Amino acid sequence: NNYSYIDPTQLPYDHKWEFPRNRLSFGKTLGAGAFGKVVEATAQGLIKSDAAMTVAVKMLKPSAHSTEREALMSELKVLSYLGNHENIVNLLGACTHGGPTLVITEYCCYGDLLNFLRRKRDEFVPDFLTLEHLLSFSYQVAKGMAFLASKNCIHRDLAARNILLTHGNITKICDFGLARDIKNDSNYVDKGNARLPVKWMAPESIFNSVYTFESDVWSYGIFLWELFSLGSSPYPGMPVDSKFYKMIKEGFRMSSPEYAPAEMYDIMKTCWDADPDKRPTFKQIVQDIEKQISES
Ligand SMILES: Cn1cc(-c2cc3c(N4CCN(c5ncc([C@@](C)(N)c6ccc(F)cc6)cn5)CC4)ncnn3c2)cn1
Repeated sequence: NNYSYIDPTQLPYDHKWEFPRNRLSFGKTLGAGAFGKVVEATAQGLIKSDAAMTVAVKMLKPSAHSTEREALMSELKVLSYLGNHENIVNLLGACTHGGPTLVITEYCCYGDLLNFLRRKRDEFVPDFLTLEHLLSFSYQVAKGMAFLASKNCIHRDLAARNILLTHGNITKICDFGLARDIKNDSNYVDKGNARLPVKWMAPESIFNSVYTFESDVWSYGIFLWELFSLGSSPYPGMPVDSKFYKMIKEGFRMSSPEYAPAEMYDIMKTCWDADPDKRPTFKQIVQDIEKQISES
């Protein structure tokens, strides 16, 4: 074993990220859960010494178990190893002393795509949301995940609620709390006992707790359905129950959403192949959508 995969979570925290927490002023809460929250904040002198900048800050509550603190640090280390990409919510800094650990990321001023699509739903036509916008969002998300996959990382919670929108109609993948580097094993088996995004999950993830590059692609197919339905909930009217799992196992798939081009529903159908090996890669999806964009 003289050659090994470098586990990014085993690498030392790089203090190049460190930022004084008293230069942050917290604002509105952007998301919250049992373990912690993400808040809007002003960062004084973060990039330029004399300028204030709006950021998002991720934090655990003081009651958070030791397991949660290490997990937030592991997320920080994954983001540090991944590096910058246009289509992810990038790491900007961290506060690792003087209080609870804070992870400072880019702030996306339009919020999550799911809520955005639901707002623009009434005024959509194929500042009006158009089909060109939807194709762009599909392309940008595929580019972001191709980047993640090229770094041997899986996200494991891809969904329109975890895609954010910023200036210039740029979409960024967010929430890397469950992202894993799967270099060594080519998959990840989840040993946890958390609430899971069942309607976005590949059947092998539901039934065998197996997560792979191919299960991220399944979720991307679901995301496309959210996108071209302008934010409808997946499997409308179907609760998550015995019948849901049975139908998924037997091959039931959502039909084409109202505004999806035939070539985009073709992508979703392949993303939802019961055989993971028959699903496209994100690199293939990027190329496919690139062709569709250039044909207007
Ligand atoms: C109305 N509006 C909204 C935005 C907006 C929203 C974000 C954003 N997000 C916020 C949501 N997210 C998020 N919420 C909760 C968790 C937790 C609960 N699971 C969690 C928290 C801390 C922790 F230690 C462990 C888990 C995780 N993540 C992140 C993405 N990031 C950037 N800009 N931005 C801009 C803009 N207008």
